[PDB]
Amino acid sequence: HMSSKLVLVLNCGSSSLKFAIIDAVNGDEYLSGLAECFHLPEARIKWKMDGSKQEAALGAGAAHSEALNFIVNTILAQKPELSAQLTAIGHRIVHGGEKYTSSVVIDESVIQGIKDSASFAPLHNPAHLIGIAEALKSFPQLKDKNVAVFDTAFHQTMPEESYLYALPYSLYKEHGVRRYGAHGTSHFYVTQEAAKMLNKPVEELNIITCHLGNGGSVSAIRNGKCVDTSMGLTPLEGLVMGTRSGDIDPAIIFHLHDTLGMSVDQINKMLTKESGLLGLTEVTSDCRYVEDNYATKEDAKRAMDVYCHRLAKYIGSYTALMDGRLDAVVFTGGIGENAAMVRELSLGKLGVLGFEVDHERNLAARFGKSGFINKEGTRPAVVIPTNEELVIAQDASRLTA
Amino acid sequence: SKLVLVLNCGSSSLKFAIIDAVNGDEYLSGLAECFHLPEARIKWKMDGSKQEAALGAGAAHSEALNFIVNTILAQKPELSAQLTAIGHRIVHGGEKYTSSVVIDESVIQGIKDSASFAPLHNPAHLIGIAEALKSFPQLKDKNVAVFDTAFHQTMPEESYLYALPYSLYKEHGVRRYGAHGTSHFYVTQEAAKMLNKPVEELNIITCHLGNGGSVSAIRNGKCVDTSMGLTPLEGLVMGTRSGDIDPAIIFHLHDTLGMSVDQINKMLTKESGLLGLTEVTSDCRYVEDNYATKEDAKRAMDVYCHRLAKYIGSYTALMDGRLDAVVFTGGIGENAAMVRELSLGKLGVLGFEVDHERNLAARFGKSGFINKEGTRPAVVIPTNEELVIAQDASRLTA
Repeated sequence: HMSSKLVLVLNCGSSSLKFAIIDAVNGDEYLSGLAECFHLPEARIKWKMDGSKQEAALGAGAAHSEALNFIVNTILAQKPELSAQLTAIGHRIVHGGEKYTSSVVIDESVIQGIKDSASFAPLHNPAHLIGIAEALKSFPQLKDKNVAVFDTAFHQTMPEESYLYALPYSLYKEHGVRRYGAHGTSHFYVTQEAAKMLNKPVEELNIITCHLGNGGSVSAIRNGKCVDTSMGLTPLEGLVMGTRSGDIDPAIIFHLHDTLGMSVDQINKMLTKESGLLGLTEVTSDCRYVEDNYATKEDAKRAMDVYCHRLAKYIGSYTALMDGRLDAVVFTGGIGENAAMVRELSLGKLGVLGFEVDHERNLAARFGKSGFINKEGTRPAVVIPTNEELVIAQDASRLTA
Repeated sequence: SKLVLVLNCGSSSLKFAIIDAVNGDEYLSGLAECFHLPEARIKWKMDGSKQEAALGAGAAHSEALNFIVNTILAQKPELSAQLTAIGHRIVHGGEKYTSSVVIDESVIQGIKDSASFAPLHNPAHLIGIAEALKSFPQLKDKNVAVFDTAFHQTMPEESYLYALPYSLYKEHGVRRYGAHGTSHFYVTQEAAKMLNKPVEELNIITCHLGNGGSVSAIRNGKCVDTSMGLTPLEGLVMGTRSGDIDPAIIFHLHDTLGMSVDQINKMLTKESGLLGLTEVTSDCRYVEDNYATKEDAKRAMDVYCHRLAKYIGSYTALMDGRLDAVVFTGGIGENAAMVRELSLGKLGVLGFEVDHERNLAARFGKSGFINKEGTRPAVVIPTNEELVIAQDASRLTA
């Protein structure tokens, strides 16, 4: 009566490949790893399987081909019973444009769809296609069982009110300039879980979801559907992030260019690689540093306060999307699951809404534990660990198997 | 009777008024636009009925203020001796100026230094000051500068810093400064009067909607956050200004659509906002009148109200547990009933419920509470920035 449906989850960048084998039915992880430092002498691949840690090098100047070669011919070859059990392959895509509102099975037209959306993700989307092309060559058996899962799909339920910028409308009509967001897969996941935790249908769910980790985004959920999100055309907009600025006076770009002599490419690299938490603390991108030192160091305090200021205002701003009812706020992601004070300090600014954190409960909801962190009688607040890998596995399985 | 000459100088236009700083009585109005052009003309309304004349062809501030002395104040010489001070509107006071000040050489120097932030407006204000001191010799020690950025200087670093490299603030003063400060200040003081409580205990969110749009968060009578930033571009949807955008849109337009920095800069400030949304006009009156019958107006109304409603919502994070009222002011804010209603209608979670009958009454220079009786207060207060200039000018020279 019981069954397993193992799916290979792949997350391909231009110099990285995050891979995992998940049983879509129950969520069991059979393998996970990371092949990094592509086209360099350092080129290595790390993995936890049974699960203990193994590290090997693929060779100086290694590409995605040998990255899947090592998985097939070295890792999967030892456990052939595991290899045969594979029923599908899921691919994460950063940007799916307006064409893709949900996960889809990969064919020639999807390859083109990803290629056409590449305009919005010029660095990430091309790398997905390389990984997609290698998965078809390394796994011939699963060539009609490849599925694409879009970071943006979940945000396509947004009404025009939310996706349109106050720019020339022609810019949308003929160039697709629109709010698309990201972390859609995570935003979806925590919504489904919040239903379990609030003991109510996902269809009746009015929550504000905060994915804070590798990038940061807040989303406004109305009746289970996303009606607004913090990231925009690109992942640059919204929250204070590890290395990204988020919201700025757009005119700053012009002030950096015309007054400070910085090139478009210089400014682009600053807002993307040199801003955010690295910008505020002239030290590091790591939120763990700020979480620990904000009580003792000035640079850490200024970073924390700006961060939490930004987060609190976004939660507060999405009351405009709630149509009179807010069931709970949700925290998730590397930071959202682990950083207690970030949750305490940012929600503490929202007393008007009815938010106040319990310290004892807040600390308890860390390092994988899920829980309600709100003080009793106050508006619900949940820590729910995310699982983007699982969503890709579930979707890849449902549409293929 | 404390009479003040209020001056608002720009690149090609000098806007002027004589206001009584005791009771707000206007004794004169004016506008000397089209400088350095054949269209050089004046439009001076007065206690005695209005008229329009022509300054000349290729005119400057020196001629404008002299025309006020030799012609405008020639017919009415009773109020010339009545002048006690002069008030200058300054766009950017930088970090230096937290309140209005008496103009000496260090203030001139201060406005020069700030001119990095308002390169078009601040040098022009200086020419205005220059001519005001020579055209009105009697009042050379009685010129007062009122700054659009002054009121927001009570902002903590939590609000005024962008998540950029900290050196950009340290070395270059890159910071949130805002605007409409003289308006946000005024309506704050008035809200206290209407809410029958002290300004020092006043927690409100203020919305100046008109020539540009700005929302401010006030805690205990002090501004703690504002929607506009380094420049007036950031924040709300405005006439031609985009407000908040994904910063990357600029890089996309530049790198993908081949647009120049100048071309994107023009678009964002002159081709966007309501003009961008409705491919028709920047005029908000179009949006107010047609949002129920025309698609383009509806599109623009919804997006406008969405941005405003979110901003008001976002500033609950600054209220520290208590929000007394939301305030609407400015050309748009005082008169656009449905703009007020549609945006506050999105904030039901917060307890906002617009009373339509009250909403319609509070229009055209009329103040009033537009909220339903048991619900969270929402007030319309007509701003008076010229009076605040007159008051500051008069109070600091008595």
